[PDB]
Amino acid sequence: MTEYKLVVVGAVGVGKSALTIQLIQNHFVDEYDPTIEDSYRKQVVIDGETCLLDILDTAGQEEYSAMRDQYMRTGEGFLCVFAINNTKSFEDIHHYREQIKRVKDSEDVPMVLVGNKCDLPSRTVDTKQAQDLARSYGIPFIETSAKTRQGVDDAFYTLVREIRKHKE
Ligand SMILES: Nc1nc2c(ncn2[C@@H]2O[C@H](COP(=O)(O)OP(=O)(O)O)[C@@H](O)[C@H]2O)c(=O)[nH]1
Ligand SMILES: [Mg+2]
Repeated sequence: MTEYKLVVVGAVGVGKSALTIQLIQNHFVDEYDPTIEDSYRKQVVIDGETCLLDILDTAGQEEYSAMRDQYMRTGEGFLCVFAINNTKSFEDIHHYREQIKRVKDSEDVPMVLVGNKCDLPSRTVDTKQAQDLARSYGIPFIETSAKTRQGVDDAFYTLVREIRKHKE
């Protein structure tokens, strides 16, 4: 069976953990310690293909984790998450993409730009802004809400589709 190794990155508070838990466990977590980094696995069917997802929910801590290092080394695609009501988190995206490029020594890493918390009306990062930054990176942009579970499977599945392209 096919496995896809995914890594979720972005500034604190954007909803990395909430997005991963909605994907895995199908509920919206009210709070999840911002410092906790763990990996999650699930068997899913994407486009009729039964597969295993293996996901790292990063937390940007300093202590050595071999696991973290192994996911950055062998991880096949990356979700780069900002929140649509947090301009600073959008300004921070580029730093994360650049880290990822350096780990892979490649400009061509499967990636999706995720604009989360789209349930919220106070949107300071507009669709066009995000769509334009993604077009500059040559990656997809997907709007999500871990709260309403809007776009959640689309974001992760899209990243799998980007991995399938790279593999060919
Ligand atoms: N309104 C709303 N709140 C969210 C959404 N995603 C996460 N949050 C909340 O924002 C806070 C930070 O989320 P978290 O997943 O801990 O972010 P992380 O630091 O990126 O892991 C939590 O209290 C979440 O419940 C969402 O899509 N909409
Ligand atoms: Mg978290």
